[PDB]
Amino acid sequence: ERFEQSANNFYQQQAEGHKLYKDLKNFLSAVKVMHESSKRVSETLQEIYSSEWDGHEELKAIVWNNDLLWEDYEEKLADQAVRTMEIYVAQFSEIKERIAKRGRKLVDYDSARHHLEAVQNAKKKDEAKTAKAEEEFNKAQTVFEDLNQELLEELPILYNSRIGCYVTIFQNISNLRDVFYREMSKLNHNLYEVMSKL
Amino acid sequence: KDERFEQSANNFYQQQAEGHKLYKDLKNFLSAVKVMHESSKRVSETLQEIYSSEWDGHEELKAIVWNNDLLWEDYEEKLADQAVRTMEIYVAQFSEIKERIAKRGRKLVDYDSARHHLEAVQNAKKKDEAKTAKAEEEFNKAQTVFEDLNQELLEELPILYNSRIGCYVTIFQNISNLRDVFYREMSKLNHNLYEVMSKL
Repeated sequence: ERFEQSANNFYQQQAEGHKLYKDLKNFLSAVKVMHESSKRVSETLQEIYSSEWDGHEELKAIVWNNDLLWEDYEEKLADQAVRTMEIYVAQFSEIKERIAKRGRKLVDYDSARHHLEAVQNAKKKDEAKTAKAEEEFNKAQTVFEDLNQELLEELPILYNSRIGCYVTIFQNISNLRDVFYREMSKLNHNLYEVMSKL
Repeated sequence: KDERFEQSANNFYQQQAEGHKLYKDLKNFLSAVKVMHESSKRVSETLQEIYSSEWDGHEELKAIVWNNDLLWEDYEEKLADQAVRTMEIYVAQFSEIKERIAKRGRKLVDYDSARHHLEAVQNAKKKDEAKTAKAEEEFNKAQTVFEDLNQELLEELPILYNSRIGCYVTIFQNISNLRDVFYREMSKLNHNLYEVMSKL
């Protein structure tokens, strides 16, 4: 009951992180498509503009700086948004497995329970294998107490981390975009001036 | 003669291939804007879903996402009219031109055959005919028909060739002007977003 709804918490958390991660991944790669299409255009432009015409050199530098700006914007997005999501969502495969192993080690603890009520149900009916049962149950309890006690504190910590990570991620994007726009703005002006000189 | 023509025809073929290509990269560019638009919309919808109406900034976020969407849209409509359809009006002039040049090639074939079939008829091999004013009337007509047309094009092609410069200026100044507002509006929204997320 307490778990099943907490695990329930963790799954909605997983599905949500996974939808976000996917959306970010799509965005990155729309940035690459936007980059690509801008590179093609400035090359056609670089071609249709004669090397004799004034500003042909400044045109060369715009095409170049356009590119270094897309590349840099793309790279930083990949680190600061996509990779950060990947670090974040990796936590979910580890936990899915930790919950798989907690489902087992409690089946063991319960059978080493089942087995020690039927080795000790024997006052003088028991032989040698009596402390071997008590040692077993104790190893099955310590195994499950660690995994469950450590799992019981870890899930909610992880659930509560979700907002901080979304916040870090979206400020990182805004910072990158802020700079990218400002820089692109300068080049946009330079582009107009070069053209105005034909 | 058909050699100022050749250079003018060269020039035109460069211009036409240029316009076709720029036209394509401009259309492609607009696709990619739409792809960005889309991808951003999908990002902001997941963010809206995550963002609780029980939270401060929720309404402002609903406006960011909203205006964000009107910007992309406006920008797309305007790139369409000012860059893509501006090129469409421009490259479209190339149909008439290409059909007039293909037509001027036929008429120079009308010329070249006339020159041949006048020269057999006429040439002192003792079978002259009192009335081949008829090979004269035709092959007079062939040359005046081809020379006029050849002439027309020698006037049109440079006028049109040279106009490529204004088109390119126009189109890139349009885009540049458009980008200027778009970056500035996008910046504001990008800040609001930064602020709206830093309250969480």
